[PDB]
Amino acid sequence: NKIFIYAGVRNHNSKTLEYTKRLSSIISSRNNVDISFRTPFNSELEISNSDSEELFKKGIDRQSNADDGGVIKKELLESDIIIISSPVYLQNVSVDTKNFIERIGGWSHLFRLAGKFVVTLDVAESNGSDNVSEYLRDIFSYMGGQILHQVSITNSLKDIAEAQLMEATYKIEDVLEGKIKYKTTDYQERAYQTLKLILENYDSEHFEKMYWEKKRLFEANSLEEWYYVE
Amino acid sequence: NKIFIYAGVRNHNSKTLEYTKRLSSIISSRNNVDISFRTPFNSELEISNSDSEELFKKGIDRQSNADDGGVIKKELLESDIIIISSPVYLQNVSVDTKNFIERIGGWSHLFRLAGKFVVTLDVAESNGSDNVSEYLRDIFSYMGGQILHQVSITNSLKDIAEAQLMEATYKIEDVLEGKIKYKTTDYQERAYQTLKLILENYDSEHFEKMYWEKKRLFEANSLEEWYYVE
Ligand SMILES: Cc1cc2nc3c(=O)[nH]c(=O)nc-3n(C[C@H](O)[C@H](O)[C@H](O)COP(=O)(O)O)c2cc1C
Ligand SMILES: Cc1cc2nc3c(=O)[nH]c(=O)nc-3n(C[C@H](O)[C@H](O)[C@H](O)COP(=O)(O)O)c2cc1C
Repeated sequence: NKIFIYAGVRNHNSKTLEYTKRLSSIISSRNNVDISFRTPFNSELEISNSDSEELFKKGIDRQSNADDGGVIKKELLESDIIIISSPVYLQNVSVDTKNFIERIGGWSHLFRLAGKFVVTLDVAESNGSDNVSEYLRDIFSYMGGQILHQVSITNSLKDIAEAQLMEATYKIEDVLEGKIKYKTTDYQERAYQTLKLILENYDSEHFEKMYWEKKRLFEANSLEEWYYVE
Repeated sequence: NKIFIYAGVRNHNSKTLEYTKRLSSIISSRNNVDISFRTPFNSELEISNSDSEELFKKGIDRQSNADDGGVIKKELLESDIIIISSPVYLQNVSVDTKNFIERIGGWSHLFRLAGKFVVTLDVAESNGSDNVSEYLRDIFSYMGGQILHQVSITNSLKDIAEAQLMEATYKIEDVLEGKIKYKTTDYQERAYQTLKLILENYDSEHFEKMYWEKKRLFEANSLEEWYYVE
């Protein structure tokens, strides 16, 4: 299937990039897949400068058509699996990882990643791994993606890095083999019910509300039902 | 006194920028201070691309002298009070706020902000405020700065915004008046004692270790003692 990978790092000697490349190599060496590997080195994503009003109320995004933002969104929507990797810089995601996320912020309340499987990878010296994995988990999960697996590599436990990447590969293979099917979590279902109540009182011209109506997100008992019934 | 301000926002219609400009005006309208207001609109900070090895082990920074990073560091070290503001984008600091922080990542374990008073401001629509304020608090505090005050403005409670900004001003004025003196927290003392033990086994050629030696960070019983003594 199609696998989209993005590593948010600009350091030429990045260990995050190295491990991410290693992961990609393992997957393709064991499976016949179409991988799209993107980084700040081969993809240009200008820093997000959008305004809440235009972005959410009007659904306007002028940047994506000016750089690689557009093609990235297309590949994301066309992928079966998404792999996001980030270095741990000052106990937080890297600048490029944060920008990647802000560049798709418009999907924050649209569950556009519903049906996709997300794998996260973060690399640190010895701390901050948990805060980064948790932030990535929450963001992509909120967007509707299923967190298939998360990996945190640390120099402290570098000897298990290969084994950790191999374990991620096994999870991915279960998806490629059709052994794992998209399933929403309680956290996601609650987020769904919560957002619906808010968007229900929004103006009829509000882009997000119109999107929900057009996608029939309102006429559904749950997020999982919506996905499999619509 | 000298006050350094940085708003990490690239959105022309930013409410964060507007609220930060308001705080700046309030302060200068009641006090004689030297304010340096920087943002991505008047300052150039390339996205951080540093490598841990070179940055911490060798103390190499190849970007600061290439753009506005150098002058920003100088103003930070010369300032008495530091004000950092950030929009709340997907429950995290903005891309530019994250970059600002990474661009001074080299000071992570040097306590170079010891003696400075930090004020943070984050602006959100309705949520994610606490995660952003808590992150800024931890980062700047860990770097030695005293968190003088924190403000979280939300559209949900926009009616108290002015009052919130006035409260920040009073805190700042007490510093300018010389009422509040720099004092470390238990969080910082523990970080200090913890770092020392680590940098004690480091190679004699390690930049961070040599820095602590030259600054006499080793010959001290506590971080606060170190500050008022050395
Ligand atoms: C500005 C900067 C901040 C960093 N902060 C942390 C951190 O908070 N925790 C940690 O364990 N390692 C930290 N590191 C070390 C990296 O996590 C480590 O080098 C890892 O390999 C990821 O970075 P890389 O992809 O650039 O190699 C930092 C590195 C830099 C350059
Ligand atoms: C990409 C993007 C994601 C955002 N995420 C959040 C969020 O997580 N929580 C919230 O309450 N507001 C969120 N907002 C709304 C902003 O917090 C609000 O507009 C605030 O004024 C700060 O942004 P501004 O400085 O650009 O005005 C988001 C806005 C954008 C452009």
